[PDB]
Amino acid sequence: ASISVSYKCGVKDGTKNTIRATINIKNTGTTPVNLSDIKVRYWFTSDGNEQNNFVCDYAAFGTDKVKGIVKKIENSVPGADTYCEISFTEDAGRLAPGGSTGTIPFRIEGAAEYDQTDDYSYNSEMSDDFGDNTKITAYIKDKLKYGVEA
Ligand SMILES: [Ca+2]
Repeated sequence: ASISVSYKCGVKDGTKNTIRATINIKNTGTTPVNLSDIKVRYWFTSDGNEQNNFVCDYAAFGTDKVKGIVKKIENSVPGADTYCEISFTEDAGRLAPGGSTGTIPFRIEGAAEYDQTDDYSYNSEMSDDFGDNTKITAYIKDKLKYGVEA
């Protein structure tokens, strides 16, 4: 069982209190994987924002099947004092070998203005197309399968 994630940095704007980005999850192995077994983590510094809410903009199987929770990290490291963990509900479906979700655009919103230039998972060089951003991590059943942590 293996997966990859590809990533495009959001438009930039506009609104300084919104992190926007789009990911695509691909099954690169030889067996089907249920979406409900997959987690994606986006690692960042919340910059004093105590509240950080996740919103899913669009997903092919429905935005009501994408869940996000944002958690503070106890032992913070450079580039991450907070991560957003994206997961799927049991009815999101499954990815056959070679299958991919296509674009899932999302946003993380705060009450104050983020500085995305000190966020580990941010890569401003991937604005114009999807790239392989290995500063975003992904898991199958809680085992790391893509990217490099923290
Ligand atoms: Ca930050």
